[PDB]
Amino acid sequence: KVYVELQELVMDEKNQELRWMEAARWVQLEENLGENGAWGRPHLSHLTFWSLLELRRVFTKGTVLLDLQETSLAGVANQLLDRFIFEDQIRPQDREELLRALLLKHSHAGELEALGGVKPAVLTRSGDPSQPLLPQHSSLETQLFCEQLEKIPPDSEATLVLVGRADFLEQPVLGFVRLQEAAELEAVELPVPIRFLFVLLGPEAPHIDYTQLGRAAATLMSERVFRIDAYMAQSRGELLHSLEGFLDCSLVLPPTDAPSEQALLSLVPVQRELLRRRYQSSPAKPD
Amino acid sequence: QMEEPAAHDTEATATDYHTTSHPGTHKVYVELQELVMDEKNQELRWMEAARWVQLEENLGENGAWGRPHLSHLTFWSLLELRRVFTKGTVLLDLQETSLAGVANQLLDRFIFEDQIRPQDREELLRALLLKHSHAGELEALGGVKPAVLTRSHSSLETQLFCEQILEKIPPDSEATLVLVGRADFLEQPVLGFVRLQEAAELEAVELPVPIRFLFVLLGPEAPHIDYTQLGRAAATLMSERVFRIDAYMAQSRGELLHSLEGFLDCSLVLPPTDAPSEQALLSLVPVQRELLRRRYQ
Repeated sequence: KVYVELQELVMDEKNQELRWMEAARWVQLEENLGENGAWGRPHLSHLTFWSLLELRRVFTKGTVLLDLQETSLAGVANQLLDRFIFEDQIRPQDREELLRALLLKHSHAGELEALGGVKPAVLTRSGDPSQPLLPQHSSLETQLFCEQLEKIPPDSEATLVLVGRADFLEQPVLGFVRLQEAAELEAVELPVPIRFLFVLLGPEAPHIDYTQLGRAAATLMSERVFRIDAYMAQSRGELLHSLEGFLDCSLVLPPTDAPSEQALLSLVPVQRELLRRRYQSSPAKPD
Repeated sequence: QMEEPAAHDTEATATDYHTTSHPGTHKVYVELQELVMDEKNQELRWMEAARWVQLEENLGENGAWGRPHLSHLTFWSLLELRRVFTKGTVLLDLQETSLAGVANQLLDRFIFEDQIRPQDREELLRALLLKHSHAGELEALGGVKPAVLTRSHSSLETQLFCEQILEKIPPDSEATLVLVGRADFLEQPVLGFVRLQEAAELEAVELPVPIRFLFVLLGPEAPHIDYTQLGRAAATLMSERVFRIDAYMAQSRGELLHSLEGFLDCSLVLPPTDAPSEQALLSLVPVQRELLRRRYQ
């Protein structure tokens, strides 16, 4: 089991300065950070349909930097932006703004009360942050679990997931990085080296909630089959195949007007069969 | 004649056909039928595969219905259902009383919308007007195997629920028929959605309740397209109250697409998790309750 941290590009209220603030963390269970400043109860990760659809869409044409010889957030950011421009994911005029955004201060829960709280933020063409234009949706996880680290193994490696909204982008863009040597970065406070980096940038678009996109990416990284495939991935095709299997073994629950546990517990064999299908291909065995 | 006009995408007089009758509230019975071949005669026929009353029952390969279960969907089923519904062909308030009339009007609209070629129409009409057999006749037919329509592994639900009606159906209930088949001569998958002007007892397809809606899902073998799962997704869509209300009140394809997108907004995905099954399922109860808090208000 590994540690996955999700940070969202947000702006504070006391200075109106945009920075990175952690929104959720995974050590095989998901925890979320509330507006009060404390972590909610741990819970199993549940994903929206649109988050997984968009994650697949941005992954299929995603920019992958496997076995990258970088040991700094600045170096990873520079290499990722160069490969973004190389693959026509972004434009060369966007590089300066995206580099300024990626290297911003990464804040954590211990300084949320030191600030005046954080607000959703969109990175604008200039050096100033704007406010989102689309209607806001308060996170389901924060409403359900928040309104109320010793399990990290000593020989584990971390994953950092960065989600940000920048209106000066034609399309959402996914950047996946696997470092050659797991290194500790200034972004992550916990003394665990980072092996993987997820970077999700894009403009405001319908059916795309970047917090849920980062939740889907972090849940994918927290899955053992995909993580083992990600360590062994030599190309974007293998990661895509692992994502396809992850979606193959997913279970979609439609809305209903009369939910009951007796009907829901009838899906126990389906969940068991999907888990068995997921683990039949991996070297690992279900825990 | 010499002229071969192209379809004109115009809805300038669409509101001239929007009825002023407020639709009534009906509970739904959904039946999924699949295009199959029987070993006794090698005859193509439509066979009942699953039905929806309150839960889902699937028909096993013994002619007996399986355990009732909650309707789970695959991710690919909903993705491809949205894809084919975006380009879907709709016939809303269709004044037909036979399956032949519905099929002919649907194929005419298919050709008008360039969904199928004019050389596909006769074979599709033959397929849609085949015999619709039901579970009682399965023993007399000596089994049934899936078939693919030509121009000339077992399913998860059966594996997990089938290996081992009129009392339940509410009185003022109308039927939804979902027809699913594979046609190797089609270029792309096509969706047909039909809401009849009034419910009808089609002599071609006898059902416990009159048919109001028809789902037609045909297409070739394409990746990530399981037509049985696509039919199950359409049936679960019709079984849900909000989409059913919108489908009764829909006047264009856009309203149906908006309802389907809201349905997907309120859909929750459980990833493959290593947790025990009962805890993994029961973790979905408060999340789904908070997600559906405003949908049914």
